[PDB]
Amino acid sequence: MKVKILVDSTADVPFSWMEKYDIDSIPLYVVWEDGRSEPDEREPEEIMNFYKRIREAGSVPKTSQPSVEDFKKRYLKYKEEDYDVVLVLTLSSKLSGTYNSAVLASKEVDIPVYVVDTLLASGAIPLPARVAREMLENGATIEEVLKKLDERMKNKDFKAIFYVSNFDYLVKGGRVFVGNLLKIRVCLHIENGELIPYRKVRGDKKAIEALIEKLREDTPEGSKLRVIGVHADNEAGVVELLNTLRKSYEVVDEIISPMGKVITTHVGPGTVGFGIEVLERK
Ligand SMILES: CCCCCCCCCCCCCCCC(=O)O
Repeated sequence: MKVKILVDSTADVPFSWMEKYDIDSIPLYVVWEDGRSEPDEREPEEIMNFYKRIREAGSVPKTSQPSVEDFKKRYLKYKEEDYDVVLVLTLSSKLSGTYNSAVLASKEVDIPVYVVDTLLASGAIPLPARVAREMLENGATIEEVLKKLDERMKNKDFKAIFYVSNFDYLVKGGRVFVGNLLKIRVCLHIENGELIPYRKVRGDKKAIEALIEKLREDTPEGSKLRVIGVHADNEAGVVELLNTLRKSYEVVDEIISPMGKVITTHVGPGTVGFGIEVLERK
């Protein structure tokens, strides 16, 4: 039994994991005020170009999910490449119709497609994808994978925690009060598939502390973690966050992933966060 794993571009999947865990990325779309559209392709150069253009732009674009057809075409491509099963992990059904499209597309094809509503977004989504791969590489059934993801998600073993410096992007995006102050950072997490601002602080150092204190609300210091650090063109930022994370957690694996066009569009450049997988709570 051979299984393809598909995430959407809002998963901000690390480049190397695509080949390494056989995970593909399906683009969502970015639509600028003038009617120009671009896809969110997981390619380092394209993501970099976009960073340059959005820092510069006169406007902030909007985003749309992939169509049912975009999903159908991928599913069928996997079929003709002799996969037996497609496993799809999408961002929260509460943030996007991506899950809806993916599910509708599954009804128009022969090949069994299992669609999982992760109730997450960005660097948290690949964490359950990796785990699905590892347990398929150890002989598990699809049924066994889906049951385990559900248990772990319901234990809140996958978390998404981040800060932005300019809240207006999220507000324009529609998925989330906070006003304006010099050096403000707004801290958010995802809880039950929704975006929740939980703290306003000033400057990176306090913001970093706030993210880690939120994690600490249900995961004691010294727990075993795996982590994807995410950033919208702010490498130094995510690097400090990860360093600070190590002072109080056993990080058994980490990698950095730049946030794609869609996530960036909503969070704004400068953003820093992490997707966290708890392996073992102390
Ligand atoms: C892992 C930590 C970082 C988490 C960042 C999550 C930011 C989510 C922002 C909302 C994204 C909305 C995407 C909508 C896509 C669509 O148009 O259907």
